[PDB]
Amino acid sequence: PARRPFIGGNFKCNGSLDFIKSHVAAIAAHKIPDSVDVVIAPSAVHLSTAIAANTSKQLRIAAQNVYLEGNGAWTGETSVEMLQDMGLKHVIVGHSERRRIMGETDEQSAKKAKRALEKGMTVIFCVGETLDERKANRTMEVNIAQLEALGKELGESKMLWKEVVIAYEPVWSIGTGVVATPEQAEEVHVGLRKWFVEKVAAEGAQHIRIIYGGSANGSNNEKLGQCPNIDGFLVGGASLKPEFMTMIDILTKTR
Amino acid sequence: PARRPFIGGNFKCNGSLDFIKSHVAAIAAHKIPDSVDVVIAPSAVHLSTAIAANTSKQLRIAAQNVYLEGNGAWTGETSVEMLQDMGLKHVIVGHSERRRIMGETDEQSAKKAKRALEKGMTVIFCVGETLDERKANRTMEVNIAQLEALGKELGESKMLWKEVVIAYEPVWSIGTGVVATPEQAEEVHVGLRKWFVEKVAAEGAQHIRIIYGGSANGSNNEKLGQCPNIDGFLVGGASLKPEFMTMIDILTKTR
Repeated sequence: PARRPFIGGNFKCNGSLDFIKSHVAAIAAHKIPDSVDVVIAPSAVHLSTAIAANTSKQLRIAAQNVYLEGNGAWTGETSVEMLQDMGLKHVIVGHSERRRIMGETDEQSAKKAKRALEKGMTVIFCVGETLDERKANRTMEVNIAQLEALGKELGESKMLWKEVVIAYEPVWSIGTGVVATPEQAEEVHVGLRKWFVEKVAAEGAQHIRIIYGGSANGSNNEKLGQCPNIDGFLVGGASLKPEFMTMIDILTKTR
Repeated sequence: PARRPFIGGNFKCNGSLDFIKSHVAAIAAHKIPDSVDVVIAPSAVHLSTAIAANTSKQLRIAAQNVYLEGNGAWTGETSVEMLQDMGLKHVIVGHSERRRIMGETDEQSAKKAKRALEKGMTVIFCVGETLDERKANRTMEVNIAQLEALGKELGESKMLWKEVVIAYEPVWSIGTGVVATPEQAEEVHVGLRKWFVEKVAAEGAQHIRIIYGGSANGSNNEKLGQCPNIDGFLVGGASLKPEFMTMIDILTKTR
Protein backbone atom coordinates (compact mmCIF):
# COMPACT_ATOMS: atom_id res chain seq x y z
CA PRO A 1 0.00 0.00 0.00
CA ALA A 2 2.95 2.36 -0.61
CA ARG A 3 3.00 5.25 -3.11
CA ARG A 4 5.84 7.14 -4.89
CA PRO A 5 6.25 10.73 -3.67
CA PHE A 6 5.33 13.37 -6.24
CA ILE A 7 6.13 17.06 -6.56
CA GLY A 8 4.95 19.27 -9.40
CA GLY A 9 5.82 22.87 -10.08
CA ASN A 10 3.18 24.89 -11.92
CA PHE A 11 4.82 27.97 -13.43
CA LYS A 12 1.38 29.30 -14.46
CA CYS A 13 1.51 32.31 -16.78
CA ASN A 14 5.06 33.32 -15.92
CA GLY A 15 8.43 33.37 -17.58
CA SER A 16 10.45 34.65 -20.47
CA LEU A 17 12.61 32.51 -22.71
CA ASP A 18 15.72 33.49 -20.75
CA PHE A 19 14.02 32.71 -17.44
CA ILE A 20 12.89 29.29 -18.63
CA LYS A 21 16.39 28.44 -19.82
CA SER A 22 18.04 29.59 -16.59
CA HIS A 23 15.46 28.21 -14.17
CA VAL A 24 15.08 24.82 -15.84
CA ALA A 25 18.88 24.54 -15.91
CA ALA A 26 19.01 25.31 -12.18
CA ILE A 27 16.43 22.67 -11.31
CA ALA A 28 18.08 20.14 -13.62
CA ALA A 29 21.44 20.74 -11.86
CA HIS A 30 19.90 19.67 -8.58
CA LYS A 31 20.25 16.12 -7.30
CA ILE A 32 16.93 14.35 -7.81
CA PRO A 33 16.72 10.80 -6.48
CA ASP A 34 15.11 8.10 -8.59
CA SER A 35 12.69 7.48 -5.72
CA VAL A 36 10.49 10.53 -6.33
CA ASP A 37 8.63 12.02 -9.29
CA VAL A 38 9.51 15.65 -10.01
CA VAL A 39 7.74 17.56 -12.77
CA ILE A 40 7.53 21.19 -13.83
CA ALA A 41 4.83 22.75 -15.99
CA PRO A 42 5.97 25.75 -18.05
CA SER A 43 3.55 27.80 -20.13
CA ALA A 44 2.65 26.18 -23.46
CA VAL A 45 4.80 28.49 -25.58
CA HIS A 46 7.80 27.55 -23.41
CA LEU A 47 7.56 23.76 -23.45
CA SER A 48 10.07 23.13 -26.24
CA THR A 49 12.55 25.61 -24.70
CA ALA A 50 12.16 23.85 -21.35
CA ILE A 51 12.68 20.41 -22.90
CA ALA A 52 15.87 21.61 -24.59
CA ALA A 53 17.16 23.07 -21.29
CA ASN A 54 16.28 19.95 -19.29
CA THR A 55 19.48 17.95 -18.97
CA SER A 56 18.19 15.96 -15.98
CA LYS A 57 17.54 12.21 -16.25
CA GLN A 58 14.81 12.55 -13.61
CA LEU A 59 13.03 15.89 -14.08
CA ARG A 60 10.00 15.79 -16.37
CA ILE A 61 8.27 18.59 -18.24
CA ALA A 62 4.45 18.78 -17.98
CA ALA A 63 1.77 20.87 -19.67
CA GLN A 64 -0.58 23.16 -17.73
CA ASN A 65 -3.69 22.27 -19.75
CA VAL A 66 -4.90 20.27 -22.72
CA TYR A 67 -8.12 20.22 -24.73
CA LEU A 68 -10.76 17.48 -24.93
CA GLU A 69 -10.57 16.89 -28.69
CA GLY A 70 -7.84 15.48 -30.90
CA ASN A 71 -6.17 17.43 -33.68
CA GLY A 72 -8.68 19.52 -35.61
CA ALA A 73 -10.45 22.86 -35.75
CA TRP A 74 -9.85 24.05 -32.19
CA THR A 75 -8.18 27.45 -32.47
CA GLY A 76 -6.00 28.23 -29.46
CA GLU A 77 -6.13 24.69 -28.04
CA THR A 78 -3.55 21.94 -27.59
CA SER A 79 -4.26 18.23 -28.20
CA VAL A 80 -2.94 15.25 -26.25
CA GLU A 81 -1.40 14.16 -29.58
CA MET A 82 0.69 17.33 -29.67
CA LEU A 83 1.94 16.81 -26.11
CA GLN A 84 2.89 13.18 -26.77
CA ASP A 85 4.61 14.14 -30.03
CA MET A 86 6.79 16.46 -27.92
CA GLY A 87 7.57 13.58 -25.57
CA LEU A 88 5.51 14.71 -22.58
CA LYS A 89 4.03 12.24 -20.11
CA HIS A 90 2.27 14.65 -17.70
CA VAL A 91 -0.49 17.25 -17.85
CA ILE A 92 -2.36 19.35 -15.28
CA VAL A 93 -6.13 19.20 -15.69
CA GLY A 94 -8.83 21.13 -13.87
CA HIS A 95 -6.68 23.69 -12.14
CA SER A 96 -8.94 25.91 -10.07
CA GLU A 97 -7.89 29.02 -12.00
CA ARG A 98 -9.42 27.39 -15.07
CA ARG A 99 -12.50 26.12 -13.20
CA ARG A 100 -13.28 29.30 -11.27
CA ILE A 101 -11.98 32.13 -13.45
CA MET A 102 -12.23 30.67 -16.95
CA GLY A 103 -15.41 28.61 -16.71
CA GLU A 104 -13.99 25.13 -17.17
CA THR A 105 -16.83 22.88 -16.03
CA ASP A 106 -16.57 19.71 -13.95
CA GLU A 107 -17.50 17.70 -17.05
CA GLN A 108 -14.95 19.48 -19.23
CA SER A 109 -12.15 18.78 -16.75
CA ALA A 110 -13.26 15.15 -16.54
CA LYS A 111 -13.36 14.70 -20.32
CA LYS A 112 -9.90 16.26 -20.71
CA ALA A 113 -8.52 13.90 -18.09
CA LYS A 114 -10.17 10.85 -19.64
CA ARG A 115 -8.75 11.57 -23.08
CA ALA A 116 -5.23 12.13 -21.74
CA LEU A 117 -5.39 8.99 -19.57
CA GLU A 118 -6.69 6.85 -22.45
CA LYS A 119 -3.70 7.91 -24.56
CA GLY A 120 -1.28 6.97 -21.79
CA MET A 121 -0.55 10.26 -20.02
CA THR A 122 -0.32 10.91 -16.31
CA VAL A 123 -2.87 13.51 -15.25
CA ILE A 124 -2.54 15.81 -12.27
CA PHE A 125 -6.25 16.31 -11.65
CA CYS A 126 -7.05 19.29 -9.45
CA VAL A 127 -9.97 19.65 -7.05
CA GLY A 128 -10.77 22.20 -4.36
CA GLU A 129 -13.41 24.28 -2.60
CA THR A 130 -13.66 28.05 -2.20
CA LEU A 131 -13.67 29.95 1.08
CA ASP A 132 -17.43 30.50 0.79
CA GLU A 133 -18.04 26.82 0.06
CA ARG A 134 -16.06 25.87 3.17
CA LYS A 135 -17.96 28.49 5.19
CA ALA A 136 -21.20 26.89 4.02
CA ASN A 137 -19.87 23.52 5.21
CA ARG A 138 -19.75 22.13 1.66
CA THR A 139 -16.03 21.25 1.45
CA MET A 140 -16.43 17.53 0.87
CA GLU A 141 -19.60 17.95 -1.22
CA VAL A 142 -17.70 20.17 -3.66
CA ASN A 143 -14.52 18.11 -3.85
CA ILE A 144 -16.48 14.87 -4.25
CA ALA A 145 -18.62 16.40 -7.02
CA GLN A 146 -15.50 17.29 -8.97
CA LEU A 147 -14.18 13.75 -8.52
CA GLU A 148 -17.57 12.20 -9.31
CA ALA A 149 -17.46 13.96 -12.68
CA LEU A 150 -14.17 12.23 -13.37
CA GLY A 151 -15.60 8.93 -12.12
CA LYS A 152 -18.49 9.26 -14.55
CA GLU A 153 -15.99 9.44 -17.40
CA LEU A 154 -13.53 6.81 -16.06
CA GLY A 155 -15.93 4.48 -14.30
CA GLU A 156 -13.97 1.85 -12.40
CA SER A 157 -11.31 1.43 -15.08
CA LYS A 158 -8.12 -0.03 -13.63
CA MET A 159 -6.06 1.23 -16.55
CA LEU A 160 -7.38 4.78 -16.33
CA TRP A 161 -7.07 5.47 -12.58
CA LYS A 162 -3.51 4.11 -12.48
CA GLU A 163 -2.01 7.33 -13.82
CA VAL A 164 -4.19 9.83 -11.97
CA VAL A 165 -2.56 12.04 -9.37
CA ILE A 166 -5.15 14.01 -7.45
CA ALA A 167 -4.14 17.49 -6.40
CA TYR A 168 -6.22 18.95 -3.59
CA GLU A 169 -5.80 22.70 -3.51
CA PRO A 170 -8.21 24.69 -1.36
CA VAL A 171 -9.03 27.67 -3.55
CA TRP A 172 -8.59 30.00 -0.56
CA SER A 173 -4.98 28.75 -0.32
CA ILE A 174 -3.96 29.30 -3.94
CA GLY A 175 -1.51 32.20 -4.23
CA THR A 176 -2.84 33.75 -1.01
CA GLY A 177 -0.23 32.63 1.51
CA VAL A 178 -3.04 31.05 3.53
CA VAL A 179 -1.71 27.48 3.58
CA ALA A 180 -3.95 24.75 5.02
CA THR A 181 -2.99 23.33 8.40
CA PRO A 182 -1.80 19.72 8.38
CA GLU A 183 -5.08 18.86 10.09
CA GLN A 184 -7.23 20.62 7.49
CA ALA A 185 -5.36 19.06 4.58
CA GLU A 186 -5.17 15.53 5.98
CA GLU A 187 -8.86 15.67 6.87
CA VAL A 188 -9.83 16.32 3.24
CA HIS A 189 -7.33 13.78 1.89
CA VAL A 190 -8.81 11.10 4.17
CA GLY A 191 -12.25 11.98 2.80
CA LEU A 192 -10.98 11.64 -0.77
CA ARG A 193 -9.28 8.32 0.05
CA LYS A 194 -12.55 7.01 1.49
CA TRP A 195 -14.29 8.07 -1.73
CA PHE A 196 -11.77 6.13 -3.81
CA VAL A 197 -12.31 3.01 -1.75
CA GLU A 198 -16.02 3.21 -2.57
CA LYS A 199 -15.50 3.89 -6.28
CA VAL A 200 -12.60 1.57 -7.22
CA ALA A 201 -12.43 -0.64 -4.14
CA ALA A 202 -9.69 -0.93 -1.62
CA GLU A 203 -6.85 -2.20 -3.75
CA GLY A 204 -7.39 0.34 -6.50
CA ALA A 205 -7.64 3.00 -3.81
CA GLN A 206 -4.30 2.13 -2.15
CA HIS A 207 -2.29 3.34 -5.10
CA ILE A 208 -4.05 6.61 -5.98
CA ARG A 209 -1.68 9.43 -5.11
CA ILE A 210 -3.04 12.59 -3.53
CA ILE A 211 -0.88 15.70 -3.33
CA TYR A 212 -1.55 19.00 -1.59
CA GLY A 213 -1.26 22.46 -3.08
CA GLY A 214 -2.06 26.02 -2.08
CA SER A 215 0.80 28.12 -0.73
CA ALA A 216 3.09 25.13 -0.17
CA ASN A 217 6.68 26.38 0.09
CA GLY A 218 10.17 25.57 1.37
CA SER A 219 9.31 26.68 4.90
CA ASN A 220 5.95 24.97 5.50
CA ASN A 221 6.06 21.75 3.48
CA GLU A 222 7.73 19.42 6.00
CA LYS A 223 4.82 19.14 8.45
CA LEU A 224 2.30 18.67 5.63
CA GLY A 225 4.53 16.09 3.98
CA GLN A 226 4.50 14.09 7.20
CA CYS A 227 0.75 13.47 6.88
CA PRO A 228 0.09 9.87 5.73
CA ASN A 229 -2.28 10.85 2.87
CA ILE A 230 -0.19 13.75 1.56
CA ASP A 231 2.02 12.14 -1.06
CA GLY A 232 3.66 15.38 -2.13
CA PHE A 233 2.84 18.81 -3.49
CA LEU A 234 1.63 20.91 -6.37
CA VAL A 235 3.64 24.11 -6.05
CA GLY A 236 2.79 27.40 -7.74
CA GLY A 237 4.70 30.47 -6.63
CA ALA A 238 7.55 28.63 -4.96
CA SER A 239 8.18 26.65 -8.16
CA LEU A 240 9.55 29.81 -9.79
CA LYS A 241 12.19 30.14 -7.06
CA PRO A 242 15.27 28.27 -5.78
CA GLU A 243 13.22 27.02 -2.82
CA PHE A 244 11.55 24.54 -5.19
CA MET A 245 14.76 22.46 -4.91
CA THR A 246 14.60 22.63 -1.11
CA MET A 247 11.09 21.19 -1.35
CA ILE A 248 12.34 18.33 -3.50
CA ASP A 249 14.92 17.49 -0.83
CA ILE A 250 12.41 17.66 2.01
CA LEU A 251 9.84 15.46 0.33
CA THR A 252 12.65 12.97 -0.25
CA LYS A 253 13.92 12.67 3.33
CA THR A 254 10.40 12.75 4.78
CA ARG A 255 8.79 10.14 2.54
CA PRO B 1 -7.24 55.30 -49.16
CA ALA B 2 -5.15 52.23 -50.09
CA ARG B 3 -4.47 49.23 -47.82
CA ARG B 4 -1.72 46.55 -47.76
CA PRO B 5 -2.98 43.08 -48.72
CA PHE B 6 -2.96 40.56 -45.87
CA ILE B 7 -3.09 36.78 -45.75
CA GLY B 8 -3.02 34.73 -42.57
CA GLY B 9 -2.88 30.99 -42.20
CA ASN B 10 -4.48 29.57 -39.06
CA PHE B 11 -3.13 26.06 -38.48
CA LYS B 12 -5.64 25.58 -35.61
CA CYS B 13 -5.02 22.46 -33.53
CA ASN B 14 -2.93 20.65 -36.12
CA GLY B 15 0.65 19.61 -36.59
CA SER B 16 3.53 17.64 -35.20
CA LEU B 17 7.03 18.98 -34.69
CA ASP B 18 8.17 17.39 -37.95
CA PHE B 19 5.19 18.84 -39.83
CA ILE B 20 5.82 22.34 -38.48
CA LYS B 21 9.47 22.16 -39.49
CA SER B 22 8.71 20.89 -43.00
CA HIS B 23 5.68 23.07 -43.69
CA VAL B 24 7.16 26.30 -42.36
CA ALA B 25 10.29 25.60 -44.42
CA ALA B 26 8.15 25.12 -47.52
CA ILE B 27 6.29 28.39 -47.04
CA ALA B 28 9.51 30.22 -46.22
CA ALA B 29 11.06 28.93 -49.49
CA HIS B 30 8.30 30.60 -51.45
CA LYS B 31 8.79 34.04 -52.98
CA ILE B 32 6.88 36.55 -50.87
CA PRO B 33 6.88 40.13 -52.14
CA ASP B 34 7.45 42.98 -49.70
CA SER B 35 4.10 44.41 -50.81
CA VAL B 36 1.90 41.99 -48.86
CA ASP B 37 1.68 40.79 -45.26
CA VAL B 38 1.86 37.01 -44.85
CA VAL B 39 1.48 35.40 -41.44
CA ILE B 40 0.97 31.87 -40.16
CA ALA B 41 -0.38 30.89 -36.75
CA PRO B 42 0.89 27.55 -35.44
CA SER B 43 -0.41 26.02 -32.22
CA ALA B 44 1.13 27.56 -29.08
CA VAL B 45 3.42 24.62 -28.32
CA HIS B 46 4.84 24.93 -31.85
CA LEU B 47 5.63 28.64 -31.98
CA SER B 48 9.33 28.40 -31.09
CA THR B 49 9.82 25.50 -33.54
CA ALA B 50 8.12 27.55 -36.25
CA ILE B 51 10.26 30.61 -35.51
CA ALA B 52 13.42 28.51 -35.77
CA ALA B 53 12.26 27.03 -39.11
CA ASN B 54 11.25 30.42 -40.53
CA THR B 55 14.13 31.56 -42.72
CA SER B 56 11.97 34.04 -44.64
CA LYS B 57 12.55 37.79 -44.36
CA GLN B 58 8.83 38.37 -45.02
CA LEU B 59 6.83 35.57 -43.39
CA ARG B 60 5.71 36.26 -39.83
CA ILE B 61 4.65 33.86 -37.10
CA ALA B 62 1.42 34.66 -35.20
CA ALA B 63 -0.31 33.19 -32.15
CA GLN B 64 -3.83 31.74 -32.30
CA ASN B 65 -4.97 33.23 -28.98
CA VAL B 66 -3.78 35.23 -26.00
CA TYR B 67 -5.23 35.94 -22.56
CA LEU B 68 -6.52 39.24 -21.16
CA GLU B 69 -4.15 39.47 -18.18
CA GLY B 70 -0.40 39.96 -17.96
CA ASN B 71 1.96 37.44 -16.41
CA GLY B 72 0.49 35.91 -13.26
CA ALA B 73 -1.68 33.13 -11.91
CA TRP B 74 -3.47 32.11 -15.11
CA THR B 75 -2.85 28.39 -15.53
CA GLY B 76 -2.97 27.32 -19.18
CA GLU B 77 -2.96 30.87 -20.55
CA THR B 78 -0.45 32.90 -22.57
CA SER B 79 0.26 36.60 -21.95
CA VAL B 80 1.00 39.30 -24.53
CA GLU B 81 4.32 39.70 -22.70
CA MET B 82 5.24 36.11 -23.53
CA LEU B 83 4.40 36.57 -27.21
CA GLN B 84 6.44 39.77 -27.47
CA ASP B 85 9.36 38.15 -25.64
CA MET B 86 9.34 35.52 -28.40
CA GLY B 87 9.40 38.28 -31.02
CA LEU B 88 5.83 37.95 -32.28
CA LYS B 89 3.92 40.91 -33.71
CA HIS B 90 0.58 39.22 -34.56
CA VAL B 91 -2.19 37.40 -32.71
CA ILE B 92 -5.63 36.06 -33.66
CA VAL B 93 -8.36 37.13 -31.25
CA GLY B 94 -12.00 36.10 -31.13
CA HIS B 95 -11.89 33.22 -33.55
CA SER B 96 -15.40 31.81 -33.85
CA GLU B 97 -14.29 28.40 -32.58
CA ARG B 98 -13.40 30.11 -29.32
CA ARG B 99 -16.56 32.27 -29.27
CA ARG B 100 -19.05 29.56 -30.20
CA ILE B 101 -17.53 26.33 -28.89
CA MET B 102 -15.43 27.53 -25.95
CA GLY B 103 -17.57 30.34 -24.56
CA GLU B 104 -15.30 33.29 -25.23
CA THR B 105 -17.62 36.28 -24.79
CA ASP B 106 -17.75 39.42 -26.92
CA GLU B 107 -16.27 41.36 -23.98
CA GLN B 108 -13.50 38.82 -23.43
CA SER B 109 -12.46 38.98 -27.09
CA ALA B 110 -12.53 42.78 -26.93
CA LYS B 111 -10.42 42.94 -23.77
CA LYS B 112 -7.85 40.52 -25.23
CA ALA B 113 -7.59 42.66 -28.35
CA LYS B 114 -7.28 45.90 -26.40
CA ARG B 115 -4.44 44.57 -24.27
CA ALA B 116 -2.52 43.24 -27.26
CA LEU B 117 -3.04 46.48 -29.23
CA GLU B 118 -1.94 48.64 -26.28
CA LYS B 119 1.33 46.70 -26.10
CA GLY B 120 1.97 47.20 -29.80
CA MET B 121 0.73 43.99 -31.42
CA THR B 122 -1.29 43.59 -34.58
CA VAL B 123 -4.56 41.82 -33.85
CA ILE B 124 -6.52 39.75 -36.33
CA PHE B 125 -9.95 40.26 -34.77
CA CYS B 126 -12.55 37.76 -35.92
CA VAL B 127 -16.28 38.34 -36.28
CA GLY B 128 -19.05 36.29 -37.88
CA GLU B 129 -22.65 35.10 -37.73
CA THR B 130 -24.02 31.56 -37.62
CA LEU B 131 -26.32 29.99 -40.21
CA ASP B 132 -29.29 30.39 -37.85
CA GLU B 133 -28.44 34.04 -37.20
CA ARG B 134 -28.34 34.70 -40.94
CA LYS B 135 -31.62 32.81 -41.38
CA ALA B 136 -33.15 35.08 -38.73
CA ASN B 137 -31.89 38.08 -40.72
CA ARG B 138 -29.49 39.12 -37.95
CA THR B 139 -26.19 39.00 -39.89
CA MET B 140 -25.24 42.65 -39.48
CA GLU B 141 -26.72 42.88 -35.97
CA VAL B 142 -24.43 40.07 -34.80
CA ASN B 143 -21.27 41.24 -36.56
CA ILE B 144 -21.79 44.82 -35.40
CA ALA B 145 -22.35 43.68 -31.80
CA GLN B 146 -19.02 41.87 -31.83
CA LEU B 147 -17.33 44.99 -33.21
CA GLU B 148 -19.19 47.28 -30.80
CA ALA B 149 -17.70 45.30 -27.92
CA LEU B 150 -14.26 46.07 -29.30
CA GLY B 151 -15.24 49.71 -29.81
CA LYS B 152 -16.29 49.94 -26.17
CA GLU B 153 -12.78 48.91 -25.16
CA LEU B 154 -10.89 50.92 -27.83
CA GLY B 155 -13.18 53.92 -28.16
CA GLU B 156 -11.99 56.11 -31.03
CA SER B 157 -8.29 55.62 -30.29
CA LYS B 158 -6.18 56.33 -33.36
CA MET B 159 -3.26 54.36 -31.98
CA LEU B 160 -5.34 51.29 -31.15
CA TRP B 161 -7.33 50.84 -34.39
CA LYS B 162 -4.21 51.25 -36.54
CA GLU B 163 -3.09 47.66 -36.00
CA VAL B 164 -6.48 45.95 -36.14
CA VAL B 165 -7.17 43.61 -39.03
CA ILE B 166 -10.80 42.52 -39.04
CA ALA B 167 -11.46 38.99 -40.20
CA TYR B 168 -15.03 38.34 -41.28
CA GLU B 169 -15.69 34.61 -41.28
CA PRO B 170 -19.29 33.48 -41.59
CA VAL B 171 -19.50 30.65 -39.09
CA TRP B 172 -21.39 28.52 -41.63
CA SER B 173 -18.34 28.83 -43.92
CA ILE B 174 -15.66 27.75 -41.42
CA GLY B 175 -14.30 24.31 -42.31
CA THR B 176 -17.53 23.41 -44.13
CA GLY B 177 -16.55 24.02 -47.74
CA VAL B 178 -19.49 26.42 -48.00
CA VAL B 179 -17.56 29.52 -49.05
CA ALA B 180 -19.44 32.83 -49.23
CA THR B 181 -20.17 34.22 -52.68
CA PRO B 182 -18.29 37.40 -53.60
CA GLU B 183 -21.63 39.20 -53.29
CA GLN B 184 -22.36 37.85 -49.80
CA ALA B 185 -18.87 38.64 -48.53
CA GLU B 186 -18.59 42.11 -50.08
CA GLU B 187 -22.05 42.98 -48.77
CA VAL B 188 -20.99 42.32 -45.17
CA HIS B 189 -17.62 44.03 -45.63
CA VAL B 190 -19.36 47.17 -46.91
CA GLY B 191 -21.56 47.09 -43.81
CA LEU B 192 -18.51 46.81 -41.57
CA ARG B 193 -16.76 49.64 -43.45
CA LYS B 194 -19.82 51.85 -42.94
CA TRP B 195 -19.70 51.02 -39.23
CA PHE B 196 -16.06 52.09 -39.04
CA VAL B 197 -16.83 55.39 -40.69
CA GLU B 198 -19.38 56.08 -37.96
CA LYS B 199 -17.09 55.00 -35.11
CA VAL B 200 -13.69 56.42 -36.10
CA ALA B 201 -14.68 58.75 -38.93
CA ALA B 202 -13.81 58.54 -42.55
CA GLU B 203 -10.06 58.87 -42.45
CA GLY B 204 -9.62 56.34 -39.67
CA ALA B 205 -11.98 54.05 -41.56
CA GLN B 206 -10.02 54.17 -44.84
CA HIS B 207 -7.10 52.27 -43.41
CA ILE B 208 -8.85 49.49 -41.45
CA ARG B 209 -8.16 46.24 -43.26
CA ILE B 210 -10.91 43.66 -43.57
CA ILE B 211 -10.10 40.13 -44.68
CA TYR B 212 -12.43 37.25 -45.51
CA GLY B 213 -12.26 33.72 -44.16
CA GLY B 214 -14.34 30.58 -44.27
CA SER B 215 -13.35 27.94 -46.80
CA ALA B 216 -11.08 30.28 -48.77
CA ASN B 217 -8.68 28.18 -50.86
CA GLY B 218 -6.41 28.17 -53.91
CA SER B 219 -9.32 27.60 -56.28
CA ASN B 220 -11.88 30.14 -55.06
CA ASN B 221 -9.87 33.06 -53.69
CA GLU B 222 -9.33 35.08 -56.89
CA LYS B 223 -12.92 36.28 -57.35
CA LEU B 224 -13.26 37.16 -53.66
CA GLY B 225 -9.91 38.95 -53.71
CA GLN B 226 -11.21 41.13 -56.53
CA CYS B 227 -13.85 42.66 -54.25
CA PRO B 228 -12.83 46.20 -53.20
CA ASN B 229 -13.39 45.64 -49.45
CA ILE B 230 -11.74 42.21 -49.28
CA ASP B 231 -8.13 43.00 -48.45
CA GLY B 232 -7.07 39.38 -48.21
CA PHE B 233 -7.84 36.17 -46.36
CA LEU B 234 -7.75 34.23 -43.14
CA VAL B 235 -7.14 30.66 -44.25
CA GLY B 236 -7.73 27.57 -42.13
CA GLY B 237 -7.61 24.21 -43.86
CA ALA B 238 -5.78 25.39 -46.96
CA SER B 239 -3.02 26.90 -44.81
CA LEU B 240 -1.84 23.36 -43.96
CA LYS B 241 -1.32 22.59 -47.66
CA PRO B 242 0.90 23.71 -50.56
CA GLU B 243 -2.05 25.67 -51.99
CA PHE B 244 -1.44 28.30 -49.30
CA MET B 245 1.49 29.51 -51.45
CA THR B 246 -0.77 29.68 -54.51
CA MET B 247 -3.06 31.94 -52.49
CA ILE B 248 -0.16 34.22 -51.61
CA ASP B 249 0.64 34.58 -55.32
CA ILE B 250 -2.97 35.27 -56.29
CA LEU B 251 -3.52 37.92 -53.65
CA THR B 252 -0.34 39.56 -54.91
CA LYS B 253 -1.22 39.81 -58.61
CA THR B 254 -4.84 40.73 -57.87
CA ARG B 255 -4.22 43.49 -55.32
